Formats: sequence, C-alpha cells, structure tokens
Amino acid sequence: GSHMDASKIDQPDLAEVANASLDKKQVIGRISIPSVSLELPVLKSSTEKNLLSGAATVKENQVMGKGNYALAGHNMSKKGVLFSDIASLKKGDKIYLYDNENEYEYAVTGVSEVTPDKWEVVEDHGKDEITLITCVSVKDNSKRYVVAGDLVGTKAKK
Repeated sequence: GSHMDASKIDQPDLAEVANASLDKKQVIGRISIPSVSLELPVLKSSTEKNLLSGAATVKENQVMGKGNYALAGHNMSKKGVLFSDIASLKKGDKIYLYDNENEYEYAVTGVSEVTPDKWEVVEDHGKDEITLITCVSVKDNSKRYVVAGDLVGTKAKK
C-alpha cells in the first residue's frame, strides 16, 4: 500500500481534532452504525485532516453497493470517537450507509484482527461487501481490529 507512510496519522491530540475544520464540500455520503450510536459523513478525500471529523474512504474510485467498500476511522480507543468501538460490532449488526441519494443496508458477517500488511481485507473481492478499518492503532508493530459485513439491501434516501 504505497509507502505505507500514508496512514502516518498517529493518534493526534484532541486539540488538533477539535480545532481541525471540516469541508462539508468533501461529503459524498454518510455512515450510520446504531450498534455504537455512531453517525458520521463519508469523505471521499482520505486525508489526515479529513479523518479528524469523520470516516474517510480508503480508495478513490470506490462505489457504495459495488465491490468492497473500505472505510477508515480513528482507533483512539475512546467511546464516542470515530471508529472507537468497531470491535464491538457483533455478527448480524445493522450498518446503514448513504451514497449519492441512496441508503444501503449492510450487515456484519464477522469481526477479526489482521496485520496492516494484509490489505486483502480492504481490497475488492468481487461482491457487494463492506470493510471497516483504522489508519493507526495502538502501535505500528501492534495489530488492529477490522469488521467485515455483507450487503443485505438498498433503498433511496427519502
């Protein structure tokens, strides 16, 4: 994955996150996860700054409802923060994702921990699947928590 130095976000201080501004102009969808009571905007531009206010997509030419939709968030390990409790998601957990003007119903199929070099979990397999991960967790050497889910349905955003 490039120079692997892309995810060099490093658990930033709340001061940087609190002061960090968000360009709603970079919003292309939304992510809702009742399981943790998490509601956030989906930012296409994956930047260290953008990740401070919401969940950013990992790839560029990603499409909701098509292929493996990879979403990256913070692992600050603090309930209430972004992706701060993804490993709490149980199999069959309802994940509501929003696209252009569409609402996608995603269900968790299984949670697991994989090294950061195993991007196969974030890469497209050949179906409508969803993958939730984090830019950085604990330590580089340490591992990370990843949640995988499958597409259960789709509808229009009101």
